Amino acid sequence: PKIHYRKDYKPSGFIINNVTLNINIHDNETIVRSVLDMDISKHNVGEDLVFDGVGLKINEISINNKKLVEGEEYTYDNEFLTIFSKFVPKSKFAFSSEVIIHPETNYALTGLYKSKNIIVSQCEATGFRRITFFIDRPDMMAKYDVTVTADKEKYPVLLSNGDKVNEFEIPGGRHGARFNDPHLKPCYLFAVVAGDLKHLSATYITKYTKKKVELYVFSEEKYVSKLQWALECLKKSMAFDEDYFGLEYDLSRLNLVAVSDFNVGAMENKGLNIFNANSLLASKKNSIDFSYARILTVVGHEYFHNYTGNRVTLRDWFQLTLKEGLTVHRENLFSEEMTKTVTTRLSHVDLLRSVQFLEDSSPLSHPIRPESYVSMENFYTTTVYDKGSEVMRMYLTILGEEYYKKGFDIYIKKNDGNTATCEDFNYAMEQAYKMKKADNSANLNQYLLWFSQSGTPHVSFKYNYDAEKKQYSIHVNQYTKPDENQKEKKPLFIPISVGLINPENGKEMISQTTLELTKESDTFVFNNIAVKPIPSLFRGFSAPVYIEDNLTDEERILLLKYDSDAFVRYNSCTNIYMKQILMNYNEFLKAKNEKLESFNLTPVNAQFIDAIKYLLEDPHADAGFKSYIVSLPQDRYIINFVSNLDTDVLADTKEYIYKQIGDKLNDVYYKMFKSLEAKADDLTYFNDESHVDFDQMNMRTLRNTLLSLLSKAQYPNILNEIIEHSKSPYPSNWLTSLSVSAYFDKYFELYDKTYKLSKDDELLLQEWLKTVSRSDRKDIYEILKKLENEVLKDSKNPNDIRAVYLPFTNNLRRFHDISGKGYKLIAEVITKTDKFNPMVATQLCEPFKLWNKLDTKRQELMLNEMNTMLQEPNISNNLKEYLLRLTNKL
Ligand SMILES: Cc1cccc(CNC(=O)N[C@@H](CC(C)C)C(=O)NO)c1C
Ligand SMILES: [Mg+2]
Ligand SMILES: [Mg+2]
Ligand SMILES: [Mg+2]
Ligand SMILES: [Zn+2]
Repeated sequence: PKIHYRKDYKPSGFIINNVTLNINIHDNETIVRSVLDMDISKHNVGEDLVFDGVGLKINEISINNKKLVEGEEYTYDNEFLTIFSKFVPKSKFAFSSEVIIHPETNYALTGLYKSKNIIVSQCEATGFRRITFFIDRPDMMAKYDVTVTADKEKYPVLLSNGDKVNEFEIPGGRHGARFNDPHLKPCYLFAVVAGDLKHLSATYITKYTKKKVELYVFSEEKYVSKLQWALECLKKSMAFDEDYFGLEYDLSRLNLVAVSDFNVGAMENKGLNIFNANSLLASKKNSIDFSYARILTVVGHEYFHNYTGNRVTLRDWFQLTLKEGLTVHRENLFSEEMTKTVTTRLSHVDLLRSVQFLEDSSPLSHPIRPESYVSMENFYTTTVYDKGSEVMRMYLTILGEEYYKKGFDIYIKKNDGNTATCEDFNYAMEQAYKMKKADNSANLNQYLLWFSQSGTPHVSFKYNYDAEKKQYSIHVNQYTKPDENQKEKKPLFIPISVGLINPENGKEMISQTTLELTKESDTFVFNNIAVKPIPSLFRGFSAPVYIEDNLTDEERILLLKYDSDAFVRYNSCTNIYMKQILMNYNEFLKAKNEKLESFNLTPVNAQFIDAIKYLLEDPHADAGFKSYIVSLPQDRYIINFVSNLDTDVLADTKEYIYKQIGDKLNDVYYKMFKSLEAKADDLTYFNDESHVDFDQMNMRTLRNTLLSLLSKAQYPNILNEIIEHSKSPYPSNWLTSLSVSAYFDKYFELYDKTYKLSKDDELLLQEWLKTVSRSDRKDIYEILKKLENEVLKDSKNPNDIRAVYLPFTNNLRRFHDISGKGYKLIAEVITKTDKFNPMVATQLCEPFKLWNKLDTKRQELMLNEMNTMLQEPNISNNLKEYLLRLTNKL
């Protein structure tokens, strides 16, 4: 279809200086009256004036109070309004339009829409054009004066960006409010909300200027008591940006608003952040533990955009990673500091190495700054976001904390109030880098390849120790696989954070150092290394790469036990698991294909199993860490290492491994499950929505992981423990009782009990839906059909749709049924959903991303469903672009 290219970027021939809106909300229509105070830029060459405007019903068009007429001075085709150049003035002018739109039937949740009884907007990326005409792109920065009117009884709270400057009554039971947002902004940061909303509020005093900021968080009345953690997390985010970056908030007021129907997590509209209710609302008796982490990171992320996205914005959409990667990095820094648990960093690594590495070896592979797009919407990707953040975090690793803060400050100062590009950020970091090296010839020109080159680098190692010289060498190689974006791949600037562990006593042998690999290969030599070390490589996960440590399992075990760095310990464990998984996978696959009547499996390493026991029995070791060591790598991590994957054979492989370990450790697992109870489920802070003990949350996580293992093993009398756990007041515990009960006939009683506990809270019923959807059940397909008919019905709430289907698609055995019925079922949902919400339909395609990694029968089934979906008449441009790229047609 229509393809935009990065190299084709040109500034506009026009400038929009001021936007003055009247948004008049009525029962069956919203009327939008808009004045744009415009001018011609220095780049103008007498061209037609072309506005974006999608699905708008025009009442009137004028320029300087002169009415323009369809077919004579303009054309409109439901996408673009063209004003012929003859009637475009040559100096300052006022463009006026009035259009009609229909929030009430906008089920796509982009533009102006209705979520339950709340009228709300979503404008990023290209939603403003669905409200009114605009040059709808992020370099068209302007100031906004916004009046909203509505029925007073139905819509008493009216909000738009900035200072509320007047409130007034209107005949017929209506009323209005006017806002002035003094900060120049692109139109994707416009927002408006109208509803019967309740709030909590507080005053925050900024650290340096002592500015008073009123903080408001809003929801529908039913869930006002679920707003407190959000408000606290906002106070935390504000203090962190002050403390780490020196950044203060810059309006007198900041509103956060929860709505039930939202396509993603939240949105950074200036002074008016709008959230999926699942990422703003919690209470301890009606939310699982993970809701608290999600709210903290999502509130954080939107707050951090106030500088990284708002005060410094994007020149064009190809720069998305500049705000999202950098904001993800700020959010992860925030989250690591607020949680103070090593699991937080690990969880970011886990997400990258599963979901993002898969994307990066898929036909969807792109660099973090793409070269082209059809729907910009399809480039809000784990690549742009999570690889983006790892790339932004490497600057911190390379520079250190003080020179990182210096380079960041150069960036944010220089480009304040303006657009920026990835080059501008690298330029700023390069200034810091020269200062740190004390050499004005040092440069970061090689660093740009992190923005332009797709694919995951493979970093491999060889070691040599000379005992006479006490000298140790690490020889390092990097390789990125050629792909459709580059047929030849260049070496990157890869920072390798390293230590060296003495295997005799388990201690540190050097001060930690960062090796700067800039070539295809290099050898780093260390002197005064008193015995042969074991290397601790890529500490903290210091670059976004496949690590081939070339260590034995014996050396990996010593790192798991004695290394200081949590990532290296975890990764060493991960590698032991992977070696075992690939070996047994190959054993089962050969036996299956050869139709063998007998064959052998390589047992799980017995010293590894002893090391897992020793960690678990250590009462001073971290409980979150322990939950990571007893869990195999995720399926989407594993698939990155297998071509032609038989999912059945993998499910058999994983079961054998877990069985082998549990045959040794179940008694330890049980004993720990019981000993952890007192501290794990202690009710300190249970009534305090302003404080969360993350260490204690990790103890519950560990208890629940162990309970799953023991349930699946049918450990004696474990059902009793399951029934007791179902009575815990923590929903994390009592929903776990449901999933782990899948292995017993009590499942359907716990299904009904947990349903009853869940059904009167919108968000809790959604967590119940996911718990059911991921239940390890033989009858999962009949359970899905029960969810559809009894609970989902014909809901258009993306949270409901996502809750029912996505966890099921991670069921390795059932979703990949060799019949293809899983693939068919999800395809039908995608196509159904695409007729009203193209964005959500494409999110539901995620399970197909690995199609060309599967065995050839499963490839064929997925491929047939994808081509079928592509044959759907009126398929959205979103879904079509996605499926065309995914099936190697584009
Ligand atoms: C396809 C799609 C669907 C919904 C929303 C958008 C605009 N994106 C947006 O607000 N992105 C979030 C990311 C989400 C996972 C929450 C963001 O970074 N907000 O700051 C897009 C582009
Ligand atoms: Mg319309
Ligand atoms: Mg996150
Ligand atoms: Mg609902
Ligand atoms: Zn963001």
